[PDB]
Amino acid sequence: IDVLLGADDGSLAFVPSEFSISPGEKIVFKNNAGFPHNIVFDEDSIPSGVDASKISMSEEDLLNAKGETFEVALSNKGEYSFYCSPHQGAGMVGKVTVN
Ligand SMILES: [Cu+2]
Repeated sequence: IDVLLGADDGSLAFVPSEFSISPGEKIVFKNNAGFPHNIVFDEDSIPSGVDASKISMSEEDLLNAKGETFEVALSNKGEYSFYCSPHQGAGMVGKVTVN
């Protein structure tokens, strides 16, 4: 599934921000608008036993040009909360469910 970082009107959101996937399906996050942007998974808000480090950017790593992507695949089922560290306060957050 593709997820935009930044809406086409420059809003600071994931598009889509809530979605479901199958195990091992890829998520491609692509730098769209209002960068820099990143994707960090919340260690306290993903399935038990998952290593967030494995599926996130570092807090300090950024995508700062149009069309940069980060790709990840999830396999454990459950809900995964994620956010953009620099724009978390702006409401740039999301949640994916692996079902
Ligand atoms: Cu962002």
